[PDB]
Amino acid sequence: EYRNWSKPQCGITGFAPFSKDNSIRLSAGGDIWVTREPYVSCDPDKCYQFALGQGTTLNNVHSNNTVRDRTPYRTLLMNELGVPFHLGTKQVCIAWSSSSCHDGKAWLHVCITGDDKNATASFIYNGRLVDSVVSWSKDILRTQESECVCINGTCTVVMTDGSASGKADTKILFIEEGKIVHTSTLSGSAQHVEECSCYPRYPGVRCVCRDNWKGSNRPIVDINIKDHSIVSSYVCSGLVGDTPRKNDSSSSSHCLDPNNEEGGHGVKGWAFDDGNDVWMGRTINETSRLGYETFKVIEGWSNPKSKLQTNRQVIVDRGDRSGYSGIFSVEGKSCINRCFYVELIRGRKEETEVLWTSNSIVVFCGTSGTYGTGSWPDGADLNLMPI
Amino acid sequence: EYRNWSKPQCGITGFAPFSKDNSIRLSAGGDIWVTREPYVSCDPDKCYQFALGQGTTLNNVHSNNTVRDRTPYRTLLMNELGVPFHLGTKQVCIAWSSSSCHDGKAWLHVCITGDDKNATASFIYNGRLVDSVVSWSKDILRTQESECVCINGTCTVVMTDGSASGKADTKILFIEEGKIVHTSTLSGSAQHVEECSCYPRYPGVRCVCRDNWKGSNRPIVDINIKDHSIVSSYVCSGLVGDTPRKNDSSSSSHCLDPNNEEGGHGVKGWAFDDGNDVWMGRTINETSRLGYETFKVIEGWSNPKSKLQTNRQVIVDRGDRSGYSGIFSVEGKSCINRCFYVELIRGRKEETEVLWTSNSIVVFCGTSGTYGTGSWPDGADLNLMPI
Amino acid sequence: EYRNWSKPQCGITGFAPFSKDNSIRLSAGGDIWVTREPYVSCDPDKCYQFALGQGTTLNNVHSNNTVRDRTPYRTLLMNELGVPFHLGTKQVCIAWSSSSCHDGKAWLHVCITGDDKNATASFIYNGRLVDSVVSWSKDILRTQESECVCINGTCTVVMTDGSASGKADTKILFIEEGKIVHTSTLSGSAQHVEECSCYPRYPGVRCVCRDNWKGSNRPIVDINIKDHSIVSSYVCSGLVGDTPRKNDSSSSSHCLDPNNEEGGHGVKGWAFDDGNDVWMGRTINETSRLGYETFKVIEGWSNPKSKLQTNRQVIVDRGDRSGYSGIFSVEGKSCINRCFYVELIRGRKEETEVLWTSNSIVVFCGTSGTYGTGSWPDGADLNLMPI
Amino acid sequence: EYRNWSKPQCGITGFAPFSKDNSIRLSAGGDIWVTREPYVSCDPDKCYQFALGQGTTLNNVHSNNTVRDRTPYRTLLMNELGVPFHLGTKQVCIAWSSSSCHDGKAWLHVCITGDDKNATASFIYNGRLVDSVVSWSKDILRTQESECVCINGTCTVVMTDGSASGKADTKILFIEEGKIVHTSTLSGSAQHVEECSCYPRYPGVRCVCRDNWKGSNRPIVDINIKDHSIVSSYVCSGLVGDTPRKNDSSSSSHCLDPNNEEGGHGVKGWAFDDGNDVWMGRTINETSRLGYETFKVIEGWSNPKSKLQTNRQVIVDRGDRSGYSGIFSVEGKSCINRCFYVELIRGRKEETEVLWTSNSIVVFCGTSGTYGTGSWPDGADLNLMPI
Ligand SMILES: *[C@@H]1O[C@H](CO)[C@@H](O[C@@H]2O[C@H](CO)[C@@H](O[C@@H]3O[C@H](CO[C@H]4O[C@H](CO)[C@@H](O)[C@H](O[C@H]5O[C@H](CO)[C@@H](O)[C@H](O)[C@@H]5O)[C@@H]4O)[C@@H](O)[C@H](O[C@H]4O[C@H](CO)[C@@H](O)[C@H](O)[C@@H]4O[C@H]4O[C@H](CO)[C@@H](O)[C@H](O)[C@@H]4O)[C@@H]3O)[C@H](O)[C@H]2NC(C)=O)[C@H](O)[C@H]1NC(C)=O
Ligand SMILES: *[C@@H]1O[C@H](CO)[C@@H](O[C@@H]2O[C@H](CO)[C@@H](O[C@@H]3O[C@H](CO[C@H]4O[C@H](CO)[C@@H](O)[C@H](O[C@H]5O[C@H](CO)[C@@H](O)[C@H](O)[C@@H]5O)[C@@H]4O)[C@@H](O)[C@H](O[C@H]4O[C@H](CO)[C@@H](O)[C@H](O)[C@@H]4O[C@H]4O[C@H](CO)[C@@H](O)[C@H](O)[C@@H]4O)[C@@H]3O)[C@H](O)[C@H]2NC(C)=O)[C@H](O)[C@H]1NC(C)=O
Ligand SMILES: *[C@@H]1O[C@H](CO)[C@@H](O[C@@H]2O[C@H](CO)[C@@H](O[C@@H]3O[C@H](CO[C@H]4O[C@H](CO)[C@@H](O)[C@H](O[C@H]5O[C@H](CO)[C@@H](O)[C@H](O)[C@@H]5O)[C@@H]4O)[C@@H](O)[C@H](O[C@H]4O[C@H](CO)[C@@H](O)[C@H](O)[C@@H]4O[C@H]4O[C@H](CO)[C@@H](O)[C@H](O)[C@@H]4O)[C@@H]3O)[C@H](O)[C@H]2NC(C)=O)[C@H](O)[C@H]1NC(C)=O
Ligand SMILES: *[C@@H]1O[C@H](CO)[C@@H](O[C@@H]2O[C@H](CO)[C@@H](O[C@@H]3O[C@H](CO[C@H]4O[C@H](CO)[C@@H](O)[C@H](O[C@H]5O[C@H](CO)[C@@H](O)[C@H](O)[C@@H]5O)[C@@H]4O)[C@@H](O)[C@H](O[C@H]4O[C@H](CO)[C@@H](O)[C@H](O)[C@@H]4O[C@H]4O[C@H](CO)[C@@H](O)[C@H](O)[C@@H]4O)[C@@H]3O)[C@H](O)[C@H]2NC(C)=O)[C@H](O)[C@H]1NC(C)=O
Ligand SMILES: *[C@@H]1O[C@H](CO)[C@@H](O[C@@H]2O[C@H](CO)[C@@H](O)[C@H](O)[C@H]2NC(C)=O)[C@H](O)[C@H]1NC(C)=O
Ligand SMILES: *[C@@H]1O[C@H](CO)[C@@H](O[C@@H]2O[C@H](CO)[C@@H](O)[C@H](O)[C@H]2NC(C)=O)[C@H](O)[C@H]1NC(C)=O
Ligand SMILES: *[C@@H]1O[C@H](CO)[C@@H](O[C@@H]2O[C@H](CO)[C@@H](O)[C@H](O)[C@H]2NC(C)=O)[C@H](O)[C@H]1NC(C)=O
Ligand SMILES: *[C@@H]1O[C@H](CO)[C@@H](O[C@@H]2O[C@H](CO)[C@@H](O)[C@H](O)[C@H]2NC(C)=O)[C@H](O)[C@H]1NC(C)=O
Ligand SMILES: *[C@@H]1O[C@H](CO)[C@@H](O)[C@H](O)[C@H]1NC(C)=O
Ligand SMILES: *[C@@H]1O[C@H](CO)[C@@H](O)[C@H](O)[C@H]1NC(C)=O
Ligand SMILES: *[C@@H]1O[C@H](CO)[C@@H](O)[C@H](O)[C@H]1NC(C)=O
Ligand SMILES: [Ca+2]
Ligand SMILES: [Ca+2]
Ligand SMILES: [Ca+2]
Ligand SMILES: [Ca+2]
Repeated sequence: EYRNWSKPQCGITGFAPFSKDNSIRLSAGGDIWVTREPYVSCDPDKCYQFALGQGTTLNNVHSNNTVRDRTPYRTLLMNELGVPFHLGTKQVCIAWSSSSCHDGKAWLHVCITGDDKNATASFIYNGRLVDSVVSWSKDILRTQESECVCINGTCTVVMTDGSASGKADTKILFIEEGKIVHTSTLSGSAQHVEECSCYPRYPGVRCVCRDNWKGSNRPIVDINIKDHSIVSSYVCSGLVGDTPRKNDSSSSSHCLDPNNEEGGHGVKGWAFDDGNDVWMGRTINETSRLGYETFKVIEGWSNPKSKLQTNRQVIVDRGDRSGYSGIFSVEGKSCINRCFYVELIRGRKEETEVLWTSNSIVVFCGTSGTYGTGSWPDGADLNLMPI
Repeated sequence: EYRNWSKPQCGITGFAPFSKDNSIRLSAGGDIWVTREPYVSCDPDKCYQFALGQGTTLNNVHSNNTVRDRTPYRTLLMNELGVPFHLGTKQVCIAWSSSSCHDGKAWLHVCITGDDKNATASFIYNGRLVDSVVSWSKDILRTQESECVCINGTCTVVMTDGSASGKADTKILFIEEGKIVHTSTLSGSAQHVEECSCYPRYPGVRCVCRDNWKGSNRPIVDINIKDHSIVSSYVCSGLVGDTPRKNDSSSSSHCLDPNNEEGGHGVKGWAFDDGNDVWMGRTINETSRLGYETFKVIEGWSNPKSKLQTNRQVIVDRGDRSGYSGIFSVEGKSCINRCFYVELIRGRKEETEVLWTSNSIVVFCGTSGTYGTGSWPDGADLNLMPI
Repeated sequence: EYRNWSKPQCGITGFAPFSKDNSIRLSAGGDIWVTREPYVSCDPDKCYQFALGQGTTLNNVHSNNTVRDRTPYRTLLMNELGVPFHLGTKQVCIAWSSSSCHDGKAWLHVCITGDDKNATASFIYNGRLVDSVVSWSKDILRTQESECVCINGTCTVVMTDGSASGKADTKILFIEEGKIVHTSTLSGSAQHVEECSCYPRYPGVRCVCRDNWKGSNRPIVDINIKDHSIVSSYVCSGLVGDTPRKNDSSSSSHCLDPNNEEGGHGVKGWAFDDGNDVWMGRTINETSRLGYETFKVIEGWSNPKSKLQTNRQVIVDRGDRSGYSGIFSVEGKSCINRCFYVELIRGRKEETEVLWTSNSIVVFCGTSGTYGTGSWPDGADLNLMPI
Repeated sequence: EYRNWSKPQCGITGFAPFSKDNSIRLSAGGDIWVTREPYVSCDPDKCYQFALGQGTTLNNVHSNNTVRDRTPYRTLLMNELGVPFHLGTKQVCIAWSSSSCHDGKAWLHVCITGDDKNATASFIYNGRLVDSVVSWSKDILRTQESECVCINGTCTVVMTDGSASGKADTKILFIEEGKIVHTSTLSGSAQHVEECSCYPRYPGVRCVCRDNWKGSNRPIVDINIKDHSIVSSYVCSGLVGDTPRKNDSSSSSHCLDPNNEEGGHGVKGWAFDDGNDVWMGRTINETSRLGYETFKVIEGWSNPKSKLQTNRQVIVDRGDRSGYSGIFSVEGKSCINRCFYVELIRGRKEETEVLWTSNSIVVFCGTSGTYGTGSWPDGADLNLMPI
């Protein structure tokens, strides 16, 4: 019954289109939730889309000023992958920061809400609140904003608390059926860890996070489910996946330290290793969240100084808006597949023709077959949309 | 198969956020039922939200004059906890007063509708009408407006018939698979019992009710599911839970009689005992349904005169609107958890910029862990909402 | 697995409120189907509501001229009892005349559509067309517009083909798993048989129909499931149940023939026997479909002269609009319960304030307990409703 | 658990009405997806309707110029047959060309999206992306736009890549649990094959496709599942089924070569054999997609030159708009039934009073019983609908 993820990783030549919600285009006519920070997590049968709602729909007076990150009205929305967030969507918890797990038996939802300086993380398993923890650093308590990983019934979630531009207290929480059985402080050379994209790498869990303080390379967290040991490093690929960053010719990376190159900010992204190579996704624009591309870097997991990429796919065209991206793993007949979602942010603080901020999602899954090219942007025309 | 509730009560240090519907905020764009008197009740798998609809949506001509409590068009709406009352919501019965039960096998709905002087209580178990009873006092027959409790197949419901300002005929009905197998009149020191927040306290059921006549101290009712024996008293804490009430310094309780302190009105509320202590919720405002706080009174269940607060939590900010609150119990892996919901009333008779009266809910569940602070109001701005 | 209906009839002292959809009231804000001729049928777990949609919602340009009975766009809508016919409602077949069956294993739908003089009846069982029959009299082929009855896997449906103002070819069709295994021409003294309300009277099926030709007393069709025998008579009760009819002073019934009293025209209605007594429902208004009452006539199933009324209930107030009414049976724990629905027609012809014709439904179920009084009309204000 | 379709073909005397969508009529009030190229597939329990959405609803600013066939926002929508494509509809994949299969265990969705010259076909089985293939001719890679057929766990899909007017590369793909196990190049005497309407003809699969280059007669692809052999021919029927075509008096067929009679364009249609006879459907207009008729041709499957017709049914009236039509097979108790759908296109490039292009569907199933006449058009009044 419990998921162990003991199958090997599927061979990947690239990624094929999997799902698209068209949320903003459907919002022009119809009642669609205002969302941001989405992710995808699958039970053994089907996949689900999650998002942090803003307590309002897009064609709504309350969609004004929905660029704010933390409000009391934010809830975690949960639909089947493909079903857009309409008025029949279930909100499973109060959360302006979220992470969701299926251990093979039931869903685990990790939900953070409340005051910025005194925040509660609620742990809801099988529809019941099982445990809760208060912010330890008395700062903005935040979690992965993506799917977490359960192996043998033990789910791991990464939680950060403290300064976003300085030393912060990151904890790895071990949850069994909604109950916190252990809490390990982050160890290793990753100095700043935030919004980890975690995937099962049996016998443990590997997380690729964002360094929001001093690195454009992505921190790596390796979690051993049995021993509970934590080790930290950075993605060694010379092509860094964080935005902002330097250009490919000028960007540099380090196997153990942040590269100190346009690292003061960041975006949620993902990466996974295929032997010594790394499969990564990032925004095409080096400074803004415009476009999205995925590629494989040869020896990009074991060698800094490697800027040799291949199998590049354009997910979102460079002229179109992207946002958070994360990984999620789907068990196959014989192997574990790696899939990723891209959040397509539209609205305020970058497009001022509307008063709201919302997102769409495009989902791609790894394939061992062949694929073509294309681009799958949000596609809404905000000049004609209600304000 | 039949829920017994024989597990002990979970150790509670407070309550963690559980659910929020944002009903009024979603009403501004989208078709949402006009509801009042909500409550939460869970089958052994997931929790459900209930409310008494007004036969209309909010952006509707029929949402005017919806402050009225008893209309022929009121129905009991039932969704999964989290799903807002959209047009796909199932109205399970006709009722302007309702109570719902799950005994572990099927749902029991107690639904009261009809003429105020001659009302019918229909008992629907497993989707069928199994029994019905007429008013005995030929006055407004009313029930809990919250979850009832079923132990070993037998569900107990408190029903009141008579004046809200003088002796009323309160009966406890024992229902097995929808059939009324016993009816016992209320006996004990509580003289006005209405809208009882009942919870399982094995081997019995304990209800904390509203005295609309002479009390600010909430009445208590204890049912022996075995001897169909009913005992009545009041809550002993010197910090009373009813609204209106006196200051915290000037208030008193007797917990064998009403305190005769500003007791000429009331609001549905909850309290449960933790040894000699009492966990209780109330409005922060002593005169109006503004704000909501929960706290634990030291020896507040046994010592009239205890006013020692601890573990206070602000659920709704004092400036924000609250309403009915009630308790519901969720079975855990080793203990029984106590959770509560707060109805957030918005609209007429207190906010005259709209013509409708409706509510959202916020749900909190007892936690043995830690939590922070916050406030989770309705959040809808009625100045911009359709009138 | 197959339903036999072998239990006796539950002792009925009257009827208690069961369900109310508030369709027209919710139509003012929200997308609700335009329907007419509804009915209720239940599978061994839930009750479903059916209606003949007009291919449009109420707030729609196509709701104009929805007073037409037979259009190519009419489909049979099927929702759970309580869920209003919103946009997510499933239309199970094309039909402007319908009847639905659950034999304990799967749903049977008898759907009539096509030309008025060459109508086609489709038989859909378990989601599949199993059989089809053409109109045999080349006039409006019609069926019960209510639930049909299956015993031991054999469902029986009453179909009429011919004129509404004279003799018509009424046939009784025996259907097994969607397949017509036998077709019996109507036999007996009933001269015009239409829109039968059938209930299981084990070992057979009893149908109370309307005479649209020469009688205000309701015809009876007795169907033997074992022998496929058909027997026809009239409800003997001197208080006739059809509309139009004579006043209670001048009503007469023959118990074998139509009474020749305002018998032209009619409304779909219901009746069932309780020993020698009859439980029947009818419009309060003798000439119009205004109001609804249910009562019991003492010795009304055997004595053509009995006018002794008792146990009268007002379902819809005298000034409010009723419509079609029909019976459906629910298997209880020890007996078979009889329930009835009343269609609440609103709109064109009678109410010229709107351009559409639609309906709401109110459902009552038999009870052995006590009950009060009340009135549950449609309750929509058509002066403010969109036209 | 795997569907073998081993039962004989049902004796068919004609077709009976099964399902109607009314999508465009419901679009006037209510949020309904803009769709085109629909089809029907059934699992062992019930039937589902599929359509290629345009990423927008009809009463939407993005509904403008929805006449384009390939956009990044097009997705495959999936509801149960009878549920209109409302906002709760699940889009199961990104596709502007699609084909869907149920093999008895799980759904297989074949979805093509991306650039015109480098389109990607994604193979999604049981909710997971299993395989993927790129365009082989670097042109518009397209598939059946109807249900594919699975036998003994092996599903077969016909894929065309290349010129729409000229020789193109057609491949038959054998898919097992989402994985492409074999790929067969089209062989036989058919020169242009597109949008095949395939049905199980045990022990193989037979497809009736459209010749878009040189023929108004329809090509036939016979697929042997046992040994993956492909043979091709045309339909001998002197009454050809493609639109445009010549009139009945001047048409002809060869069933080894295209008839070279107004074969420059085409429409997706269906045919199946009844011994030596053929049941086919086509537009009543020989040059436009107006009306729809079905009939049987005596010796039409084995004799070019036959023009003898029987059992003609008008599905859509001659002056009403039709579109794509395809076949789907339903397993009965003892026989395999052949059913078909007709797409009712409304909107741009033929009706200029609206800016959108969308469709409704009507479904008919084969019957061994009797049936009447009728016409079941889309029925929306576009002069009154929003742009
Ligand atoms: C139909 O779809 C398929 C799949 O989507 C497309 O095929 C894919 O095409 C992409 C290129 O469009 C292949 O990407 C790989 O690109 C590597 C470099 O990427 C470039 O883009 C990034 C953008 O950020 C730039 O930074 C890079 O530029 C910098 O670095 C390069 C280094 O060379 C410098 O040249 C630049 O000046 C910049 O400084 C690039 O612009 C590329 O290196 C990679 O590798 C091929 O070439 C190397 C070296 O020559 C070979 O060693 C290697 O084996 C590859 O060549 C093989 O494969 C190709 C394709 O089969 C054959 O033609 C060769 O003969 C040889 O066998 C590669 O180009 C991606 O790999 C490829 N995917 C697949 C699955 O093949 C099709 O284009 C598309 N067709 C259409 C639209 O018509
Ligand atoms: C981050 O989150 C946590 C969790 O939410 C928060 O910690 C909680 O803080 C509240 C403070 O409200 C603690 O609640 C308890 O409040 C009791 C008094 O309630 C007061 O408010 C109501 C309305 O405002 C008034 O009616 C009462 O006033 C009456 O009585 C006071 C008496 O002082 C009079 O001043 C008034 O005039 C009225 O007559 C109160 O004002 C309070 O009594 C209770 O107990 C603490 O204080 C007493 C008395 O000194 C101590 O005996 C007792 O031990 C408690 O003090 C602490 O003791 C130890 C210290 O190590 C620890 O056990 C705790 O720290 C404990 O607080 C108490 O104040 C609630 O208990 C607490 N929840 C926890 C820790 O679980 C944090 O505030 C929040 N932080 C930030 C940064 O926002
Ligand atoms: C609280 O709710 C309960 C439950 O809903 C209500 O009680 C029910 O009340 C109704 C009406 O009072 C009872 O229905 C029966 O009505 C029969 C006549 O119906 C009348 O309405 C129809 C339509 O308008 C008219 O056509 C009739 O008029 C014609 O007939 C009468 C006589 O038949 C003529 O006088 C007229 O000129 C017309 O020709 C009526 O207006 C009624 O006959 C029936 O019988 C009771 O009364 C007769 C005469 O006394 C007795 O012989 C018979 O045995 C019945 O008496 C019973 O009831 C009393 C108490 O009710 C007991 O003490 C006796 O033991 C005996 O059981 C009856 O009136 C319906 O029966 C009743 N249901 C119950 C009790 O379950 C309450 O009224 C309501 N109270 C409120 C609103 O406060
Ligand atoms: C109630 O519903 C039922 C069922 O839906 C309807 O019955 C069906 O009616 C249709 C139409 O009559 C029957 O279809 C058959 O049509 C054949 C060809 O149809 C014609 O239309 C097409 C297109 O419009 C034309 O192409 C045809 O060819 C003509 O035009 C070309 C031009 O190039 C000329 O060259 C031709 O010469 C034609 O002029 C036709 O106009 C038709 O061939 C077929 O034939 C019957 O009659 C022939 C000759 O008389 C017999 O050989 C053959 O066996 C058929 O006879 C049987 O059926 C009739 C009718 O049932 C019986 O009377 C006979 O006893 C015998 O059983 C035929 O007409 C369709 O078969 C029929 N479906 C049934 C019965 O299941 C009812 O009409 C409808 N009733 C209403 C509206 O009241
Ligand atoms: C990456 O994105 C930024 C836009 O986000 C582009 O820079 C802008 O260029 C336009 C003119 O084309 C100016 O009006 C804006 O002020 C610029 N900056 C911003 C932050 O808006 C930039 O050209 C893009 N290209 C790359 C590859 O850096
Ligand atoms: C709480 O309520 C009591 C009783 O109403 C208040 O006591 C009154 O206080 C005022 C001003 O101090 C005096 O003039 C009155 O004589 C007091 N008695 C009465 C019966 O009114 C007390 O002030 C209130 N305190 C708070 C915390 O608001
Ligand atoms: C409890 O709530 C009432 C409102 O229901 C408060 O009364 C208001 O007080 C404010 C500020 O003093 C005035 O501006 C309003 O006009 C008052 N409203 C009315 C009519 O009462 C009351 O002050 C609150 N009490 C406490 C202790 O906060
Ligand atoms: C069917 O098609 C044929 C051929 O297209 C038509 O025959 C032509 O009719 C026109 C008059 O309209 C003549 O001028 C041509 O010479 C004819 N051509 C042939 C091939 O003879 C025929 O009229 C059409 N018939 C129907 C019933 O539409
Ligand atoms: C109550 O029911 C539970 C079912 O989980 C059972 O384990 C327990 O032993 C029962 N206790 C009593 C008092 O019957
Ligand atoms: C129903 O089935 C039983 C056998 O299961 C049989 O004895 C009985 O006669 C059947 N009833 C009818 C009415 O056909
Ligand atoms: C096809 O499936 C049915 C049901 O499983 C089975 O009875 C039949 O033998 C099968 N035929 C073949 C060819 O396997
Ligand atoms: Ca950074
Ligand atoms: Ca009181
Ligand atoms: Ca009549
Ligand atoms: Ca052609």
